[PDB]
Parts: sequence; structure tokens; C-alpha cells
Amino acid sequence: TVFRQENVDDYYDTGEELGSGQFAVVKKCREKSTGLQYAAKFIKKRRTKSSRRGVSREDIEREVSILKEIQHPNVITLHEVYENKTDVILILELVAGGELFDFLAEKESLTEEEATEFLKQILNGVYYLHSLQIAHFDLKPENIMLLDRNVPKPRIKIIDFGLAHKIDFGNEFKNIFGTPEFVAPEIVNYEPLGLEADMWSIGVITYILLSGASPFLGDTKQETLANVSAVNYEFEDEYFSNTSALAKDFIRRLLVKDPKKRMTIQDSLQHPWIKP
Ligand SMILES: c1cc(-c2ccnnc2)ccn1
Ligand SMILES: [Cl-]
Repeated sequence: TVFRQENVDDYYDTGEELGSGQFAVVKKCREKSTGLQYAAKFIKKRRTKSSRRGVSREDIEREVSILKEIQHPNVITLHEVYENKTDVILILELVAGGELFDFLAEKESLTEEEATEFLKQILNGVYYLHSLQIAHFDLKPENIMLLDRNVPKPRIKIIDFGLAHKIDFGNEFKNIFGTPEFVAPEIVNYEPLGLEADMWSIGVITYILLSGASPFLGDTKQETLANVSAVNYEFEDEYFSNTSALAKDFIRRLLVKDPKKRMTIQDSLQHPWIKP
């Protein structure tokens, strides 16, 4: 599939940087014709078929294909796509309230109600995606963005569909691997992956939201991965002494090694800690 090849600078003005990764940079921008603001994600293309730098066209097209399908209050949307010889440029919905990661760093830990306020929105977004057979595969606080961080109950949007895949056969078996602290055991063990991997990630996020601590984090990535595979985590009393047993139950039912025994997104929404 080909994208718009006019110079993006002819239609948009760019401003402050909103993100920077291994193969992508995000800049705030403004569409000249409407005055509306967006986030322009510049994804570096591969310069040769055997290169390890840049993102393959197949991977870029997959991300775009998934983004084009989604429209939900808790997921980022795609406005337009441009490309040139060096980059594919996604013009995405602007989410200007910063990462959930940074908001958490500025509060240490959340109350259960604050945590469930965020978590219910994450679950709603993932319910939508999973309903579409879309596995995100990179859920973590850095990939949750607030619309406005200066309100009592911030609204959030899931971003960064760079690892997302359609699961039309129940599982996929490709080169997929996210951030060690948040990946499920099946990712660590290079097993077939499905929608269940995201539910594990939600369990990790929930643990962090309630404690300010990462459940499997080791001193090295390899140690973290080993901890994940062994399900080596516990609820430290210092952090969870006044956390409800039902909150712990929710987490426990997500941080399950066997993906078939892990709570599904529908299960999570009916769990007594979440269900209204
Ligand atoms: C603000 C920032 C972003 C963002 C930041 C970092 N990585 N991907 C998207 C997307 C939308 N709005
Ligand atoms: Cl994004």
C-alpha cells in the first residue's frame, strides 16, 4: 500500500517533540487547512532488505492497517499517512496530557479508586481491541496517554500500535517481543501468542498502579525475563498491607503462566473488583 508522497511540511507545521524511540520520533503538529492539532509520528524506513535498522515495510503497513480500523474513546486514532524515501509519517490524534508513566512518577502510588478509574478505561479499550481480534502486545504505562492530567479523573488513550497484530487463528507465531517487565511468559518462551498476553500485561500494570513497584523487575533484562517465566512475584506487605484482598485477587488471576487459565478481557470486566 502506498501513502501520500507530498511533503508533509506543505500541509502541516511541526512544533515540540512529544516522544522519541529507537525507530520513531513524535512531534506536535498543526494542519494548515483546519488549524487542528495532531501528533506526527515519523517512523524510519529500512534502507535495505537485509538491514536491521529501520522498520520493515510489512511492519509499517500492519500498524497502519490496524490503526485505520479503530475508533474508540480509549484508543488513539489515525488521521492521515504520508511517506517519503526515509520515513512513513503517521498523523495521529494528539493526546496532550502526557504518559501514565510520568503521572505515576508524580504521585508515587494510587488509591484503589484512582487505580480502578484508570484501569476501567484501559479494560474498555482492550475490550474493544480484543473484540476486533487485535492483540496490542506492548501494553505498559508509557503507552497509556492522558487527555488532560490536571483533572481529578483523567481520561486515557492507548497508543503505540507498533507491535499490534490481528489474531484471526487464535494465536500468531512471529517475531514479537516487547519490554521485559511487561511481557507474558509465552513471549519470553517464544511460544504462540494470542490475546491472553495483553491480559498478563494488564496484571503487571495493575500491580504497579497500586504499589509503585514493578513485580518481576530484576537488575538486568535477562533476570527480569527469567522472573517472568517463573512467575516470580509476590505482594510485598510494605506496599500492599492496606490494599484490598479483592484487588490482589484480580492481579493473581491475570499473572497466571498458562494463558488458557488466565482471565480474559470479558472475565476482567465481570470480576467483583471491577464490576459495578
Ligand atoms: C502525544 C504523544 C504520542 C506518542 C508519544 C510517543 N510515542 N507514540 C506516540 C501520541 C499522541 N499524542
Ligand atoms: Cl502511537
